Amino acid sequence: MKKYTCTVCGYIYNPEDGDPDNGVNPGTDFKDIPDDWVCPLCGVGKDQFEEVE
Amino acid sequence: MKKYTCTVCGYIYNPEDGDPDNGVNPGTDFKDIPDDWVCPLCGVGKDQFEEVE
Amino acid sequence: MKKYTCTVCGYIYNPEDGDPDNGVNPGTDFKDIPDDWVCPLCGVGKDQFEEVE
Ligand SMILES: [Fe+3]
Ligand SMILES: [Fe+3]
Ligand SMILES: [Fe+3]
Repeated sequence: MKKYTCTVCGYIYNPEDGDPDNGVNPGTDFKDIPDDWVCPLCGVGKDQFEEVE
Repeated sequence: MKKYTCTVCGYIYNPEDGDPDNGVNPGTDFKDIPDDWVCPLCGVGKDQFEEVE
Repeated sequence: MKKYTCTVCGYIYNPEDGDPDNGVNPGTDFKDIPDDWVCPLCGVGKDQFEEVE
């Protein structure tokens, strides 16, 4: 599964790690993250993220 | 996947659209919506919804 | 699917029942519960739960 980066602040979503404190378990692909989740560091939505190719 | 209607207000849950602002992604069948979700328009629970046949 | 017990208070998570009022639908295995869920009775996190063998 691919990493995604927050293009506003640089946070990297790593699917192996998830974002458990916000209910995103390890192993969650970015597309499957609920669409109301926000960047943990900066608070922006998923639409400011981009895949890391 | 089937549409569901809120029998209190008439809102239609369309699985192709989801309810992303409340964390329900496009492609979520109604049964899989977390059971604490409420109608976005009127605030009632899932138990007031019915399948659109 | 296995039951899990809250080792702090004794609450039993039964996957057939879920915890619907907190968005955990019936049929959710414990591992798949979002990692920010807490014991409904006592408020502690998943890390204080143990499988019932
Ligand atoms: Fe960010
Ligand atoms: Fe409604
Ligand atoms: Fe407990």
